[PDB]
Amino acid sequence: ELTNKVRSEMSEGSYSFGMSSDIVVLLRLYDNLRFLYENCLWSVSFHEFHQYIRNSMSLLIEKAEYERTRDIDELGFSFFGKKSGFFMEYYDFVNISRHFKIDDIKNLERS
Amino acid sequence: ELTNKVRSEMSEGSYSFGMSSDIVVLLRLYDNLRFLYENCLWSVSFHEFHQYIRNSMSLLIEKAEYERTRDIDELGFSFFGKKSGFFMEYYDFVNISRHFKIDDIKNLERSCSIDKIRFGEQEKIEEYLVGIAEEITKQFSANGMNVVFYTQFISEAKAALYFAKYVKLSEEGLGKIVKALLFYFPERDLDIGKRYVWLERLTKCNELPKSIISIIDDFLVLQAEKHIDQNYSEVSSNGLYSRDYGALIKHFEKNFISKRLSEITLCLTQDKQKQIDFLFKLLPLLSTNAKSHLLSFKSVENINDLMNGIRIGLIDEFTPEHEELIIEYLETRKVNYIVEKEKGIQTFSSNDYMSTFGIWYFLEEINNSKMEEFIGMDDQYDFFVDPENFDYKKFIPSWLKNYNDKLLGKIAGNKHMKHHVIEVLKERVKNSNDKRYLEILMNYFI
Amino acid sequence: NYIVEKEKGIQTFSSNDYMSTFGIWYFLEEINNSKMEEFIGMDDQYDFFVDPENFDYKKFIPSWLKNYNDKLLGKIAGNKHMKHHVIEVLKERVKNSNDKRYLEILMNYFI
Repeated sequence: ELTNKVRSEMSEGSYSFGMSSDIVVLLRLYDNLRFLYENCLWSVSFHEFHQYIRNSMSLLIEKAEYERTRDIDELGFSFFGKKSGFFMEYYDFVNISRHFKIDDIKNLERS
Repeated sequence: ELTNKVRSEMSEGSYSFGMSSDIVVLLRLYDNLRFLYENCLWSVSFHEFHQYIRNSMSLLIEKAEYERTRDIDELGFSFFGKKSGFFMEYYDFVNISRHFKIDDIKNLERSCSIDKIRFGEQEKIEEYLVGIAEEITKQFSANGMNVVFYTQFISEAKAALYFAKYVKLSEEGLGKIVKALLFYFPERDLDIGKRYVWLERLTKCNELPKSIISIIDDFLVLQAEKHIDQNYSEVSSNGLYSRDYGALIKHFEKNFISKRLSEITLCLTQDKQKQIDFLFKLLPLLSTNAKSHLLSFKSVENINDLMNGIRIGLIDEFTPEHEELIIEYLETRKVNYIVEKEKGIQTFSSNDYMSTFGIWYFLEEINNSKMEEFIGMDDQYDFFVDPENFDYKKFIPSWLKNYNDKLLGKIAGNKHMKHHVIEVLKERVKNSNDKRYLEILMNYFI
Repeated sequence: NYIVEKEKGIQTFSSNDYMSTFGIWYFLEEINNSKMEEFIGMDDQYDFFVDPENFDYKKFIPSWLKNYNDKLLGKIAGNKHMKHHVIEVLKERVKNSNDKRYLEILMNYFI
């Protein structure tokens, strides 16, 4: 539900405010990872969880790339000046290393 | 499993032997629909089923697009030669029309090019569309509206008529569809501006011979009759107003010459003040003798209002008396400008009529050496009159957003603006994500 | 050998198919023997670099544009035959694909 809208917004130039789509996706993904790893369930090794992590992280990175060169309008500069692209900290790097294959990372470099 | 395992696998490029995942998804969806409808369960009207069908039918088209767009190969020719075009049958069309909102179809059209996939079983699609038109006619021709049915039917009708341009339609069948789209659709759920968008949408792949021309003429006549009142008007959200309708007519024949509208406009006299404005919208029609007789009536001569008359298209030529009046306007502007430069003040007209003069005279609509004498007041004016000595550092790129197609072609045809504007647009593309600038650069300048 | 192979109907895509690289240094005018004209029709790239006048551009695959250097790209843009056709090919691909490389080649050199 959240990717398509965001992608459409990426074409429309419409701005996001408050708890945008990317924040909700990141929070839900971190909640799932922390739950599964803390309670020590082996389902972390299944393939569908890897795919879910892949798609969430790819959507976040694609949003960050658009935020890098988004045209800052008057309202945009007033509210979100001094562009801060999506930081990719320790946990994001660990997730990317764990749940990706080489072709998937190669696609992002193009996209 | 279709988003990386068969989508990133597509970057991987492995060929699935036996049965591929897309066929599994399509056949599972078909089985679910058959079980849910054949056994007559109502759970088919809820939100979850619609969302699932939207996702399942949206991923496949992106799959197909990425396969089309990857590259040239050699291994696939031996196994898959003479590509079996991914055919949307009757059932795919029905599913999309029933379960997709308008914005979802827009999203699909943006992401994956839907115009480059074939459509099969034309006759059944035509029957479905004719049935939808008949049902709309029955619904909105009676005094009793079933609201709970309407809220479910209008989405399907809009989605089908939007998704109707890929399929070739018979002219006799197209007559009913266009009549239902034009006359009986409620104005509440489709404003009069969007109706033109849909009609121009239906006219891309197919043409509309004399019969549909007469249908559009009848609609224009009815709308003209509706404008007798001094309060009834036209409201739109997507810009283009009733004028555009005539445009398509003039795009089709270029010598249409209305008949009923001619008799409607022949008896005008005076004291209308609203209908006359609408009749002057369709100037290039309405028969030569009647054209002269009624356009001679209530003309405009004062230069200040003549400016607003020209900008709306009422006046296009610049007669020697008209040229003298525009020269008077520009000389008053120049006197005020000289006094202002003496004072150091700079005043700009609300409507940039000096810029309008610049554009029209760039199209060579004004002939005078005084225009060369008028060099030095407006940056756009100096840009259009004497680009050879123009200071291109003062140029503002945003002006290019206000230009039209023919003006863009001629501005590309100029011998001076070429390289400087190329450099400016290169900087714009480098430092901005405005897709309009990229489109302008690619279509005309590149 | 290739006269025999076309009779055999075998196209050997050698990893050491330097005959493309012979065409590469010939395109830089490092080879001045006319016998190259006798070897026209053997590989698409060699025909493209040796006799571009009669070469059919429908066989051109855009992926090749990824493997040339700045000197080679500049020289390709230099001659009279290739500019318009390569420009059209780049226009199609930049609209039809998400790769940034084609945009860089189109923007920097051919424009």
